[PDB]
This record gives sequence, structure tokens and C-alpha cells, in this order.
Amino acid sequence: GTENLYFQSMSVKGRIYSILKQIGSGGSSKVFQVLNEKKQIYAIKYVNLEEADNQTLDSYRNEIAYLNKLQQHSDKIIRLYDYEITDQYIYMVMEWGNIDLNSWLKKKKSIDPWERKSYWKNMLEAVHTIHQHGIVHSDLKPANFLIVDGMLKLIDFGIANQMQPVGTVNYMPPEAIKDISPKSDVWSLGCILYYMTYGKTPFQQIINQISKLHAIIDPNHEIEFPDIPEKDLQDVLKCCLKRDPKQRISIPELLAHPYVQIQ
Ligand SMILES: CCc1cccc(CC)c1NC(=O)c1nn(C)c2c1CCc1cnc(Nc3ccc(C(=O)NC4CCN(C)CC4)cc3OC(F)(F)F)nc1-2
Repeated sequence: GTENLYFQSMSVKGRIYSILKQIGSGGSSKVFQVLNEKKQIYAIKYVNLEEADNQTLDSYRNEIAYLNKLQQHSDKIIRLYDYEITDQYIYMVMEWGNIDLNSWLKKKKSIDPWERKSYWKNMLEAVHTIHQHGIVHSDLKPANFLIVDGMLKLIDFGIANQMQPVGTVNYMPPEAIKDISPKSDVWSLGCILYYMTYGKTPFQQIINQISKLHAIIDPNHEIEFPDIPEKDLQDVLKCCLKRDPKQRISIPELLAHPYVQIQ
């Protein structure tokens, strides 16, 4: 009713799209569920550039170049079918998903270990691909993963500068708080998998943000890893959540880990 839009429409590279409903918003951006002339479903991401400075415009141009390139490198990265860039906006014709990983983790009280593992593999493949091109996301959270036919797709690369018209610290690595390295993404992914394992992020129980920030960097604040039937899973978590990035496990090391390899 009030969630669904009527008689609305838009053009991207001359091709006409019917706007069904608005499925997202963040900053000066909107995401719409659309149909093309062939009745195929897509997500059009609209970005408003009217108040963007040259540095911000460049951050959007750089992210689009990378997303259009790296999609041929891994199916764990969202499809970018087409885009229209002008001085006033960006319209990006993307792959449509039923739900994002944040919303889905909020619904599901219990996640299947086979499903949790499949999800882990998808996230590792997506992040591994962007690291191979010199990109460290540095702001990974479950909201950055779209579920498309039971498979996770990474939505963005963290390159673009979010425009102020919020951001959780729960996934922030200790080295980020101290101030960049692929290991920063390993910590954040670790927090996502810890949520899929224990039903919460490692520091979710701490209400005060400053207490939480000191808890992430404190070497004497021991992170609890309750015993679970999957000992390989427990080892992954312990290895991702090492406060020294130099001692923390690497993505190529995680891809050869028994948790991901041993049936
Ligand atoms: C534009 C904002 C932005 C800026 C910077 C960075 C990023 C990446 C995170 C982004 N954000 C984005 O770029 C972005 N945000 N969303 C939400 C989508 C995108 C791009 C592709 C895309 C494709 N399909 C979807 N679909 C849906 C995504 C999430 C939900 C959802 O939240 N469902 C909830 C279920 C529970 N109930 C109670 C509440 C709703 C439902 C969806 O499917 C639908 F079509 F059916 F609706 N979303 C997106």
C-alpha cells in the first residue's frame, strides 16, 4: 500500500524502468526495486551529487570503475549491469536480492552450521577478490552483504565517501581505534561469523561506547569463546579476533583452514 509506489518510472542509458518500491536509503542515496521493459527485476541505486565536492565525486567514480571491473573476477560481488553518470546524479542498475545479511541475522534465531559455513566462504571469496586489487573495505558489517538465491554478494568496496544528509563500532578493529591493512577486514569478518556462531558481536553486551572502544583495544579484556561442537569454527574465531594485526590470520590462510576445507 504505502510501501509500494504507483505509476512511477525512470531512465538509465535510454532503457525505461518501472519503480515498484524504495527498498533502501543511506546518506544522499536511495535504492529502488525496479522492472525493465522485459519484466526483469533489478535494484537501481540512486546517488545524489548536487552537494558533492570534487574529492567525493572522484571517490564515486573510483568505486564504480572498481565494481565494474571486479565483478568479472568473482560472482560473490554484486552485479553492476549498467550505470548512468552525470554531474547531478549516478543511477546504478544492480542485481536484486530478497534480503541483506543484517536483516536476515535479526530474523533467524538459529542459523544452520552448513548455511553459516557456506556464508563464510562467500564473504571470504568476495573480500579476497578486493584485496587482490589493493582494496581494503575497512567498514564491513552484515548490511554490506546481500542474499541472492542463498548466496552472499558484497554490495560495496568502501571506496566512496558517505555524504552527510548511523555507523556501528561493533565491527571496528583495535588498530582502527588506535589511529589501512587487509587484516582490518579479517577482524570485521570475524565479528560477523562470531554473530552467526554466538548470536551477538564480541562486545555487544557493553552499552557505553567509550567503554566498548577501550574494551576492543585492552589486551587484558579476554573475549569469551564458549565451547561448541565445531572446534574448527572456534579456532577461526580465535584467529580472526587477535588484537595484533601481525598475529591475526590472513585471508589466504583462512581459505585453506580446516573449517572451510574439511568436509
Ligand atoms: C544506498 C545506501 C548505501 C550507501 C552506501 C553503501 C551501501 C552498502 C551497504 C548502501 N546500500 C546499498 O547499496 C543497498 N542497500 N540495499 C538495501 C540494497 C543495495 C544495493 C543492491 C540491493 C539489491 N536488492 C536489495 N534488496 C533488499 C535488501 C534488504 C531488504 C530488507 O531490509 N528487508 C527487511 C526484512 C525485515 N523487515 C521487517 C524489514 C525489511 C529487502 C530487500 O528486498 C526487497 F526488495 F524485497 F525489499 N537491496 C539492495
